[PDB]
Amino acid sequence: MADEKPKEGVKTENNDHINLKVAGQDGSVVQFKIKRHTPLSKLMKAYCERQGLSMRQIRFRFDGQPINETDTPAQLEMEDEDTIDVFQQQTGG
Repeated sequence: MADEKPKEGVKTENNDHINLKVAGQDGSVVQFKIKRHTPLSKLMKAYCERQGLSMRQIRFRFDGQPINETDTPAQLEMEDEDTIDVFQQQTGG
């Protein structure tokens, strides 16, 4: 899936995508890489696949505020190698 290959002349700031982490309520954390313009949809699924749980049964919050899969890591301008808190709330079902 590393089919991203620009013939650009990047010299000063060689950056593209950043690393993120998701801490689960179980005390485990996953380390992954996501692009700035890449939707959290893949993020939520990535962690879900790793931990072996349902994304519909969990929630993601960052910096005190909640984030939906429809948001991007650039939308709130998070830092590289930052972490997101995950909690699994079964309420009413």
